[PDB]
Amino acid sequence: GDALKEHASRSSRKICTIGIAPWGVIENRNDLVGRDVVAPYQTLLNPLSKLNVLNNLHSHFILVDDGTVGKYGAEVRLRRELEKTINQQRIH
Amino acid sequence: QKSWIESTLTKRECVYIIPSSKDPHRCLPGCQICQQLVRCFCGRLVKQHACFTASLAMKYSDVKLGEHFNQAIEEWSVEKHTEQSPTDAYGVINFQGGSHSYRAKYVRLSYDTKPEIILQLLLKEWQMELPKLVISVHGGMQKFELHPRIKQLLGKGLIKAAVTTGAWILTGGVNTGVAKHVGDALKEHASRSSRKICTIGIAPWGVIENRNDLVGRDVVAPYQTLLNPLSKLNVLNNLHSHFILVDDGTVGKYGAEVRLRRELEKTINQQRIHARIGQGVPVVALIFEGGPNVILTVLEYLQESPPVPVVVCEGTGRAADLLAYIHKQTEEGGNLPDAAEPDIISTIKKTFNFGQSEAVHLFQTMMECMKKKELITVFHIGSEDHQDIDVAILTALLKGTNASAFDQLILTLAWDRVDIAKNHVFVYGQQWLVGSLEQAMLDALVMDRVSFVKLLIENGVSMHKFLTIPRLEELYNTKQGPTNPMLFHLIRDVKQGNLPPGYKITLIDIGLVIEYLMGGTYRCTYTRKRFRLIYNSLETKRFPYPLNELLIWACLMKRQVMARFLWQHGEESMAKALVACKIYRSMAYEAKQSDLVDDTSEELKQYSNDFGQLAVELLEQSFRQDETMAMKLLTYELKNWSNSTCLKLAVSSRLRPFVAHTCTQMLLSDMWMGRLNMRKNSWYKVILSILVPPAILMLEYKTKAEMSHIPQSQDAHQMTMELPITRKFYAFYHAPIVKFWFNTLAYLGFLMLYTFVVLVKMEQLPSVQEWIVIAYIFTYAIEKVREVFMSEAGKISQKIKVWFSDYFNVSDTIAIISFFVGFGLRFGAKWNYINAYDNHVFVAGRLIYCLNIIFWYVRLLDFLAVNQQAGPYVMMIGKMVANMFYIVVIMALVLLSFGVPRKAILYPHEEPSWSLAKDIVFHPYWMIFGEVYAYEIDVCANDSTLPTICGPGTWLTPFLQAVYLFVQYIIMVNLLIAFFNNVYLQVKAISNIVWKYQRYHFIMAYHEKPVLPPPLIILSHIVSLFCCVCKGPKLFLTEEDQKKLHDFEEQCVEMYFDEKDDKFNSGSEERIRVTFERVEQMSIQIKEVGDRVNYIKRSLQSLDS
Ligand SMILES: CCCCCCCC/C=C/CCCCCCCC(=O)O[C@@H](COC(=O)CCCCCCCCCCCCCCC)COP(=O)([O-])OCC[N+](C)(C)C
Ligand SMILES: CCCCCCCC/C=C/CCCCCCCC(=O)O[C@@H](COC(=O)CCCCCCCCCCCCCCC)COP(=O)([O-])OCC[N+](C)(C)C
Ligand SMILES: CCCCCCCC/C=C/CCCCCCCC(=O)O[C@@H](COC(=O)CCCCCCCCCCCCCCC)COP(=O)([O-])OCC[N+](C)(C)C
Ligand SMILES: CCCCCCCC/C=C/CCCCCCCC(=O)O[C@@H](COC(=O)CCCCCCCCCCCCCCC)COP(=O)([O-])OCC[N+](C)(C)C
Ligand SMILES: CCCCCCCC/C=C\CCCCCCCC(=O)O[C@@H](COC(=O)CCCCCCCCCCCCCCC)COP(=O)([O-])OCC[N+](C)(C)C
Ligand SMILES: CCCCCCCC/C=C\CCCCCCCC(=O)O[C@@H](COC(=O)CCCCCCCCCCCCCCC)COP(=O)([O-])OCC[N+](C)(C)C
Ligand SMILES: CCCCCCCC/C=C\CCCCCCCC(=O)O[C@@H](COC(=O)CCCCCCCCCCCCCCC)COP(=O)([O-])OCC[N+](C)(C)C
Ligand SMILES: CCCCCCCC/C=C\CCCCCCCC(=O)O[C@@H](COC(=O)CCCCCCCCCCCCCCC)COP(=O)([O-])OCC[N+](C)(C)C
Ligand SMILES: CCCCCCCC/C=C\CCCCCCCC(=O)O[C@@H](COC(=O)CCCCCCCCCCCCCCC)COP(=O)([O-])OCC[N+](C)(C)C
Ligand SMILES: CCCCCCCC/C=C\CCCCCCCC(=O)O[C@@H](COC(=O)CCCCCCCCCCCCCCC)COP(=O)([O-])OCC[N+](C)(C)C
Ligand SMILES: C[C@@H]1CC[C@@]2(OC1)O[C@H]1C[C@H]3[C@@H]4CC=C5C[C@@H](OCCC(CO)CO)CC[C@]5(C)[C@H]4CC[C@]3(C)[C@H]1[C@@H]2C
Ligand SMILES: CC(C)CCC[C@@H](C)[C@H]1CC[C@H]2[C@@H]3CC=C4C[C@@H](O)CC[C@]4(C)[C@H]3CC[C@]12C
Ligand SMILES: [Ca+2]
Repeated sequence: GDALKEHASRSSRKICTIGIAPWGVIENRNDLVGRDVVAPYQTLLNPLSKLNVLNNLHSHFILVDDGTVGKYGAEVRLRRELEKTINQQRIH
Repeated sequence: QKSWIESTLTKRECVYIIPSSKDPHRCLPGCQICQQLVRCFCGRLVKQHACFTASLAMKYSDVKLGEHFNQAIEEWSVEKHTEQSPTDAYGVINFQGGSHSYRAKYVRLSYDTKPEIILQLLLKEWQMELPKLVISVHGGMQKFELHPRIKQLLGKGLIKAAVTTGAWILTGGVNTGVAKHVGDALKEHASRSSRKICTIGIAPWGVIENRNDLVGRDVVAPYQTLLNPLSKLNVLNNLHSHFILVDDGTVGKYGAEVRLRRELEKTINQQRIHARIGQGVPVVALIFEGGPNVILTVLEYLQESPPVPVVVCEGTGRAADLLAYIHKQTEEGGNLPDAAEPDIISTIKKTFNFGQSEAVHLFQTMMECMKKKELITVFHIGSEDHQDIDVAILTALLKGTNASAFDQLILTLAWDRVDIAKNHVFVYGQQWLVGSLEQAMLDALVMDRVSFVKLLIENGVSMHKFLTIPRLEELYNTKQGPTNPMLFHLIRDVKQGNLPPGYKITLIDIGLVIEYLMGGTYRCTYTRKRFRLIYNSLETKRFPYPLNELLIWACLMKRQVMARFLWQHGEESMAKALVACKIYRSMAYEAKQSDLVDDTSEELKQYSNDFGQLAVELLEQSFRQDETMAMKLLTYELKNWSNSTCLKLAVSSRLRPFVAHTCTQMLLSDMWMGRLNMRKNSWYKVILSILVPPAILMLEYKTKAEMSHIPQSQDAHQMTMELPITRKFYAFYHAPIVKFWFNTLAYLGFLMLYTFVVLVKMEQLPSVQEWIVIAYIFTYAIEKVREVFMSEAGKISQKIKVWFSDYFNVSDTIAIISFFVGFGLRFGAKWNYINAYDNHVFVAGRLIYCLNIIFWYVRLLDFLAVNQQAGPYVMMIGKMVANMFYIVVIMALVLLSFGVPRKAILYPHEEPSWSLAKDIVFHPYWMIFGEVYAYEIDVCANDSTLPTICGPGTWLTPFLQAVYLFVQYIIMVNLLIAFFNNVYLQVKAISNIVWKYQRYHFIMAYHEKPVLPPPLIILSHIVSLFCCVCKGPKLFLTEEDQKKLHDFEEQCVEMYFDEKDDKFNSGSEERIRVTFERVEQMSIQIKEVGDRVNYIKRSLQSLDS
């Protein structure tokens, strides 16, 4: 993200950054809920928390869910899927 | 006394005289050389006192008969034995240097002065602003010269941390060592910080040269820079701007002001740095190349309420370098390794020979110091160690108080030092409280600190959660920053004139101002019902678009730099730029329409014309990207701006470069067409289809998808859902192009008839032509009445004043009023039946017709001004008539300078007659147009046609007329040619823009007009009154097209700011100047790597050993 911010506005609408995050370690988790919304979000890192906030410059998010907070190991397989399904498409 | 000083401050006079060592120097007679020598325990000899207790006492012996019992010799304490008396030295010294008469303010006070009194003198009398920092420099004296680089760095850094933090560099004053280096540092970086750094040297009245000269109550007292060839005494230094000349005794005794400096290092600490900030004014200590008693003074600081920290400058000298090494080689906060006393005390020994008796006594003054390392700072010169002392000094007061970062931040906010906040306060690991950055934001917005508002947003402050009602009320009700003093004159003019003394402004009162400055039908978010309820009751108190409420705030408070910040933030950029242009333009008009010392209108109109240009430059950016969506950007309803329109806001501010922009002119071209494609149709076929109705159904219309960027009427948009026959006629007759040509043919047919009625015999009753002609003008007038009612702002007087500002609409009222006078006299008149024109009511009626028709030919220039080529010539004619006025007044004077002598010389025998006002003006005017009256010149000639006018003096007139025409034709007509040639291009450029601008009001007037021209219009009028007692254009987007448009807006603002920097950065002026600055930095480094390698080649023969 910081790398994007240091070289943004020349590659802005050219680089698509998909973070595949779990629905576990995710802050303002209840806020992201809401079907088809312009849902809000913050950048004030929760003074006490071990939890993690989504990052500023990522343009897309795959918020996998199996359980709850913690359990930051259920999206690893899905990332692998998208690392495969793109491989089967012809580049041109 | 006419000086606050004299009533308040004093001096010290050693009233009481005491022996010296008691040895009369030599020379046997002792009684009188006792007078010659004996330095009082004061320190000045008996006769230097001149005191009144001691003036008429030397006659006997002096004070104190005889030996006075050795005990009582040890009793002179100035308190009992030295008197406080009115000042005698306060004024302005003057230094003799190159082009700088450097001034100061000496005071000469007693050391007993209350510390309150001092700060008062400094602030009110010397009119100094309370500092944001105090850099008290403590070092050693006569420290010859620092190394060249280390003088450069301590000379740039002290100046940079004092010019940016408005600081008071407290000094010693003596031109030796510290004050000597401070002063030279000032001189090497003066004239950028000249009237910003206030340097107060607190010097004693002891070691001071030309001491007797500084005496003199309220003087411009002189002073020198020629260092007394023999003297150990010290001279005040050139660049110190103020002086506190403490006095207790005499020369020597350079230790009685040390306590007073400490007072001023305290009294400033108890003042609040800013009206909004609770922190006290900081105080720092700067040690460079000190002394033996420095490390003592250092100790005192770090043991007080609160610990004044210390910034030491190693690499300069002895005490600093000593203090450098010792605290550097210290434990984390404590003792040392296996006893380091052997080297330390040896190190202390060489600077100062002490020798284990008190070289240990230093180790105690040298232990509690290094034990307080957290409060001590050191600038390691030559190691990029915080980038001259400006970082280090300012940093010293943030790291060394174990303070909250709230207070550490706010100090940077009062200092206006964003880099020190972003590099030392917003550093990783920092942990903030719930709403502490908010309180910093509120202070930054009020204090107009844009660069911290940027930072606090960039870190995490959301202006959605931040900005609330009771807060945004405060922001209007502040006096702690740059203010618009007219915002009260406006809030007065809307609230009936009554402002109580308190009157805390309300947002509802601001809404009333924004309605008044934006004019027309504007309804702000604050004046609505839904806000007047939530407001008086007091997420809901949080505004949905906060950066649109603050853009207005920054503008109403005349804060452009904050306005030009908050505008880039948020959405609806082009809209906000045209609002602001309108707010500043109305703020400017109400500033000129008012009485005030600072007009503040050339400031506001420039502010208006700055945002007006932002809108044009974003329109040109959107137009170069997509033309169809850019036209949609001109006509979408805004919904946060009173359902208004970016074009409507530009027309509201007469922002001609936006309406004359090719995008609007092309949308205007497409609204003129209507549903008709005039790219695959011709004007022949539009006229033909008006006269041949069924030819409407053989011409090319436009699809619904070629009409999406075009604002439409509802009924027009309801016939884009289906083209059938009756729909195809509704598309023709309601096009503004068709309403035009359908009115021109009626108007041209109207003049053809009214020309006929006026050239042909006019009988008793009006002919069928003249009835058709009256009907037109009658109904044409009903239309103009309807235009005025159905116009704009509901105030009847406003609609009036707008419509009577156009040239031809004034002509229309004279033309309509004059016609019905003439018809009243024509039709209302008793026909004579012998011969017409024996009735003068009838004649007067006709002659009004014959003159009224001139209005109606000239009105064809309004129809011809619809062409892109013709219309700018029509507007041009009038701009030139106004500009040629004064040339034509001179031509009218040369006329009368000739006609009056001529008529007088040629007609001497005339009684007073109105024919004398014609004959002085008639022939001389027709001469301007080539009629020479050849056979009336020289009336005594044989070919003369005025042979009876020959008489005395008439031979003068041909000479007079020769001069006359030379002036009029050879000078004045050709001066007027020359006028036009040299004003053509700029009136033609203005007239093209005024033409393009008025093409809005014209095209948009032909959407509202009925379909039928002014004879048959009455049907359309009646039908519109039927459906009034029985029952403009808008841009309709579906919700996905609004999405695609807000994207296009955002994407084009990004490309605008991106391409603005990419051009600035890619310019030779920018590439030469950054190249310039890099070659500087390199050259410095090349003569340092060049130095290191010179310290390597020495290490070829040393390693050889
Ligand atoms: C943007 C839109 C703006 C609108 C602006 C509109 C402004 C309109 C402005 C209007 C101003 C009108 C001024 C008219 C002047 C009349 C004077 C006159 O002729 O007097 C003569 C006729 O006197 C009569 O009494 C005649 C009566 C029969 C004829 C009817 C008059 C029609 C008036 C027209 C109505 C116009 C309808 C207006 C419709 C709009 C008197 O002369 P006399 O008879 O020889 O001598 C009498 C003396 N004796 C008795 C001793 C013999
Ligand atoms: C619709 C009817 C059109 C017919 C044309 C009528 C004239 C059209 C007029 C257009 C614009 C010019 C200014 C307005 C004129 C009015 C008086 C005036 O301003 O006086 C000026 C002083 O002038 C004098 O004191 C001398 C006037 C003597 C009058 C002699 C008339 C002789 C013939 C000549 C007439 C024959 C016609 C000449 C046409 C070329 C004061 O002006 P100002 O304070 O310096 O202000 C200038 C503008 N400013 C405010 C931006 C600075
Ligand atoms: C923005 C523009 C505004 C205008 C500004 C300029 C002011 C214009 C004003 C000018 C002054 C005019 C004064 C007229 C005097 C009275 C005339 C009269 O009563 O009857 C005369 C009217 O009939 C005519 O034929 C003469 C009308 C004058 C025409 C003007 C032509 C010169 C242009 C002028 C322009 C240059 C001006 C230079 C500067 C001064 C007829 O003849 P008489 O003998 O007088 O009387 C009848 C007797 N008889 C039957 C025996 C014949
Ligand atoms: C380039 C060519 C020129 C050569 C140079 C030499 C110059 C030659 C001049 C010579 C002067 C003599 C001429 C007049 C002859 C005698 C008297 C006479 O007949 O008078 C006549 C008029 O004329 C006068 O009454 C006087 C005219 C004087 C003006 C001459 C112009 C001065 C030079 C230039 C001035 C420019 C400015 C100067 C500054 C630069 C009488 O005739 P009338 O008028 O028909 O009236 C008679 C009928 N009545 C009795 C009913 C009235
Ligand atoms: C308000 C909206 C108006 C719109 C128009 C609609 C209304 C127009 C419709 C009808 C109005 C006309 C009614 C005519 C009644 C008869 C008159 C009569 O007796 O004889 C006259 C006939 O008529 C003409 O010659 C026409 C007179 C007007 C001239 C202009 C016509 C064109 C303008 C309008 C149309 C063009 C469209 C313009 C578009 C480009 C003259 O007769 P004569 O033979 O010359 O006399 C012999 C002379 N002698 C005695 C010396 C021998
Ligand atoms: C102070 C006077 C009254 C106030 C007038 C103020 C102006 C008001 C405005 C308009 C006036 C209304 C129209 C004309 C009226 C004609 C009257 C007339 O006498 O006509 C005569 C002929 O002439 C006509 O019939 C002319 C018909 C054409 C009129 C043009 C509009 C038609 C378009 C349609 C669209 C809408 C048109 C309407 C829009 C307003 C017939 O009358 P008569 O008696 O048989 O003969 C004459 C007299 N005589 C007997 C002595 C020989
Ligand atoms: C709101 C706008 C302003 C309106 C102003 C008011 C307008 C109305 C004004 C006036 C009302 C009309 C007066 C009636 C006539 C009375 C005399 C009479 O009976 O007839 C006599 C008329 O003698 C004349 O001198 C007539 C002159 C009329 C023209 C003057 C008005 C010009 C208006 C300026 C233009 C303004 C245009 C609009 C500008 C925007 C003679 O005729 P007689 O009697 O049949 O017979 C002979 C008898 N006798 C020889 C013994 C005498
Ligand atoms: C029954 C009746 C039968 C039919 C009647 C027929 C009647 C004929 C009627 C009119 C004649 C003109 C026809 C040409 C039109 C060309 C096209 C056009 O629109 O051009 C322009 C004219 O725009 C106007 O508004 C012109 C108005 C003309 C009226 C003034 C008359 C002058 C008289 C004074 C002279 C005195 C002498 C008068 C004689 C005594 C506008 O176009 P534009 O804005 O440039 O838009 C195109 C831009 N583009 C090129 C980029 C795409
Ligand atoms: C009988 C029939 C004759 C022929 C009919 C001809 C019909 C007419 C033909 C063409 C008309 C031209 C169209 C005008 C276009 C709009 C201009 C406008 O609004 O105002 C313009 C000014 O004001 C004027 O220009 C006033 C109108 C000028 C007409 C000239 C009359 C001169 C005659 C009188 C002398 C006669 C001497 C003799 C006296 C007896 C705009 O000016 P500006 O610069 O934008 O702003 C002004 C402010 N400033 C001063 C600060 C700059
Ligand atoms: C340009 C530089 C200077 C040079 C000027 C040269 C000077 C010129 C030379 C000489 C002076 C003019 C007189 C010479 C002609 C006399 C002949 C004569 O009788 O003429 C006439 C009278 O005329 C007079 O009586 C005119 C008297 C002097 C006029 C005022 C000076 C003019 C000079 C202005 C200078 C402007 C300077 C402006 C400065 C920039 C005709 O008289 P009459 O009809 O025969 O008499 C019988 C009549 N009765 C029958 C009714 C009884
Ligand atoms: C600064 C400029 C200097 C030049 C000038 O403008 C101002 O000064 C003005 C003064 C005007 C005269 C004033 C008085 C009258 C009397 C009147 O007597 C009617 C008698 C009878 C009719 O037979 C009544 O029944 C006739 C007209 C006349 C001579 C004026 C003429 C024009 C003059 C000279 C004007 C000229 C243009
Ligand atoms: C001194 C008076 C009584 C005699 C008549 C004056 C003359 C000069 C008047 C009579 C009617 C006048 C015209 C009437 C109508 C118009 C149309 C207008 O848009 C410009 C001025 C203009 C073109 C006028 C110019 C001056 C005019 C021609
Ligand atoms: Ca000619």
